[PDB]
Amino acid sequence: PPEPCDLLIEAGYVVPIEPHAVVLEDHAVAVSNGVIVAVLPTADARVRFAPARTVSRPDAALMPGLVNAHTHNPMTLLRGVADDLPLMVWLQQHIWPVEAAVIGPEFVADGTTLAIAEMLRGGTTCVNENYFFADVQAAVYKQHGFRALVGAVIIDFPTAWASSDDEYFARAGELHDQWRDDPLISTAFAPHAPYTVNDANFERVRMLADQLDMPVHLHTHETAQEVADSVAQYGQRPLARLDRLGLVNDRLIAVHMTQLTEAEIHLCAERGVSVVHCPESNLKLASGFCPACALQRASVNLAIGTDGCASNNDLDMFSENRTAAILAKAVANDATALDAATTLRAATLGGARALGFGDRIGSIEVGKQADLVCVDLSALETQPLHHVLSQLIYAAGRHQVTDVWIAGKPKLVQRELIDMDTAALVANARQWRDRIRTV
Amino acid sequence: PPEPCDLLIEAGYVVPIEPHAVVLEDHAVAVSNGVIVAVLPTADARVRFAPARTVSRPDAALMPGLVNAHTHNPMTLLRGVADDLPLMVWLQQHIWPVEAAVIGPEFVADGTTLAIAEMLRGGTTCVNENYFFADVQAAVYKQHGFRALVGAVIIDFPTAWASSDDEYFARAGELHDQWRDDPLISTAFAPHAPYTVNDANFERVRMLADQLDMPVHLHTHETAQEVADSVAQYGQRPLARLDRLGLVNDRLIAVHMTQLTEAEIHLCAERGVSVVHCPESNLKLASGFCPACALQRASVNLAIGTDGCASNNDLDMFSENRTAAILAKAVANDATALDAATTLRAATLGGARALGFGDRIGSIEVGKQADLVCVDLSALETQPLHHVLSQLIYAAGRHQVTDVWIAGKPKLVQRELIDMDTAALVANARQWRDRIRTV
Ligand SMILES: [Mg+2]
Ligand SMILES: [Mg+2]
Ligand SMILES: [Zn+2]
Ligand SMILES: [Zn+2]
Ligand SMILES: [Zn+2]
Ligand SMILES: [Zn+2]
Ligand SMILES: [Zn+2]
Ligand SMILES: [Zn+2]
Repeated sequence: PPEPCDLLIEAGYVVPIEPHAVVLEDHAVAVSNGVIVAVLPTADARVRFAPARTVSRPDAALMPGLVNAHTHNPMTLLRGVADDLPLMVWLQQHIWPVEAAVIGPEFVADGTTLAIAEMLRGGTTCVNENYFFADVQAAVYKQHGFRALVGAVIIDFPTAWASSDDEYFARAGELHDQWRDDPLISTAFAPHAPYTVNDANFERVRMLADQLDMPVHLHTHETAQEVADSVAQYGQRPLARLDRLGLVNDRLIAVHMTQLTEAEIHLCAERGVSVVHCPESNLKLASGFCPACALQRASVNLAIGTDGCASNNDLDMFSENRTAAILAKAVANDATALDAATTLRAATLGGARALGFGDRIGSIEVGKQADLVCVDLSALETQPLHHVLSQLIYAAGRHQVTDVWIAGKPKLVQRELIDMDTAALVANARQWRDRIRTV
Repeated sequence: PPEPCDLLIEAGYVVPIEPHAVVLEDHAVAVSNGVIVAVLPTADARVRFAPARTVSRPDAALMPGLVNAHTHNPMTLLRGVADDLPLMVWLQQHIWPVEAAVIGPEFVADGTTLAIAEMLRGGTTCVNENYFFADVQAAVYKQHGFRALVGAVIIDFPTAWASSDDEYFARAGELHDQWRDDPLISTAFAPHAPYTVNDANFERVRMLADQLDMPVHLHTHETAQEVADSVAQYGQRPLARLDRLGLVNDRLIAVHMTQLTEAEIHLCAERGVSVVHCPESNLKLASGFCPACALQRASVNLAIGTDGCASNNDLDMFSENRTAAILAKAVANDATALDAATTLRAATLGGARALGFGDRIGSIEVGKQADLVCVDLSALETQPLHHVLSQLIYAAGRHQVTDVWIAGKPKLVQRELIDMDTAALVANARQWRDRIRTV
């Protein structure tokens, strides 16, 4: 007599991530109470289980949700607002003045919600969020059942979010207390950048991150000019200064990291630092060339993120992964750099580990949360199918995602979003388009 | 009383390419006998015309078909066959031996046909094809109503296509004679590479290309090792040798061009040479960094191509354009390089001009052929819509293409392919997958 479980998903291919470079043909995944309870051949699964419901996708690959390890998601409302302009013109004359005019709880809620639809439609199931009004974001992600590490911004300058150091840290503390032990939402400190966060604020982040047990999410070594300005002001590269401040350790999520030495690579490896690679943003802003292959081979935990929609301009992790994989080869002058399996690992388990969720998501293993994605591979764009891992990285587009679950709850069903209305989303986006136009 | 025309396409946005950087809101395009006969505000068009049929796409951008200016389209059957391997292992141990085993008219016809479906579904309407069995390819493109400049391969080594110099040139001559004055298919010489084509064969291409009035389609300066091997063998960089052979002129389509000097840039500008940029292939093979911004600002006609599906691994020109645009900024250390309008220009009119079709395709102007694409912009992935050109380059995915016409004939209608059956295409691709597996 079969054993009950809540859901059985049968697929043409299961890609567990752990073990590495393995593809399980004709396998199924059983789920109960949001948790993965079995991964096994589909014939073996049909004898073993009496699922309350079964989902069969014989043409699809089933893999863990992609983990977008660096977002500013309300900026979906600023999609393409200021393209093809140098960084300081982009920021000073476009991004900051628009943000100043529009940032508040409504803007953050609507932009985050728009991002959640875009992320689900493209098979992303978790984010490492970095934006003002983190309180609203956490609530929005939680309401939609979407997984997130939500950062509390710390910066030396006043904004609508907080006008003083004490206020930024009071908000951070409130965010952490509200979300302690939540299964979907965790919290992090997000000091903005080495050039916008003073030594005293960095010291306070170090102390509170240890006290409250939170990661530290930091834009680091993103540009040549950042490194040079740091030498002028502090006599030291930023990583050297952060090291002396006590911020280079197994809590640090270092984003961008385009300007780097070997010492620094092994520094990151020894201390347990994660690097988030955002290649499309880096290329588009002319920030430089993160040595992703060097970091990966030095055993630095590597994740992949998109950054925001004013410098990408999409949240497409399938694209981001492909860009990471092909750029890594050219930068390293080495065609074996960041192979398909390794890149897919970074996009799932690498991101999971960077956000401190490594034990709960990122691979299809018994006991982990059922954050899962079906990618249709029967589309002619992904045929013939010589190698499934190759196909997911170098040929599949994000529109081939057909089904998405987060903690076993259906979020996208045959390309349809559950409890979201795309028409209302689009109408809301047009309002914001008009408001920004007046600024 | 209204004036008759065959077809009126009404769209939310018309992007004519000529004039540059212009977007016509709420405009229509009238077409008769496959030719564009008017471009004008939709209200003005409804009073003027009595179309036999009208297509209304109020949420869409209408633009010229994308021109993929470098393909090896039968290699769609080799999609992902050998990823993450260095160039000489890729070629010698995988690509050449598989091609040797499978190349023939059936393989070329099936692979080309597969590519035509993928290209149409992604809004590509013209190719610059470079493969064995060009006779079969020309016939296949013509049968599907798909525009192509089809190259006759010239190479010093025997293959199933031709076993001697005389045979390669006899085939080339036959191809040209069969397709003279065809409105859809034109022909070019395709000497393979400087290192596979001897001086005598290059001389023969120069003479026949002038005599028969054909372009010359040549992989040029693709790799460091190509340039160095040339210095060893000929005492000269390859462009210097081709210059002395008389091949650097207004017939040359130079593909890849990753290894380049300034002299060479101005050389190309002075002589009317077109460069085809294939960024994704270049990055994936670690070939290097074509100075696309440098070439464009030096007035070198620049086009964009995908190369083949064993080194991309898709035929996605929306992606290729985005990669070209963002890579150009990082390579040039200049965020204003290859802006959205300029990149879109390269993808349409630049390709048109590279293939010698500049007077017939590449912009929405009266008198040109009605090769047109509707891109749905109402998808949330492309909202809010702050700038249409930005959106087409940095956010739109190829699955947002909804309708495609070539010479005014519908090829893709609401994502449905006309006179193609995707299921048969997929079944055929699986056969080839099995055959290759045995090699
Ligand atoms: Mg992107
Ligand atoms: Mg591609
Ligand atoms: Zn805590
Ligand atoms: Zn950024
Ligand atoms: Zn950022
Ligand atoms: Zn002729
Ligand atoms: Zn190639
Ligand atoms: Zn090629």
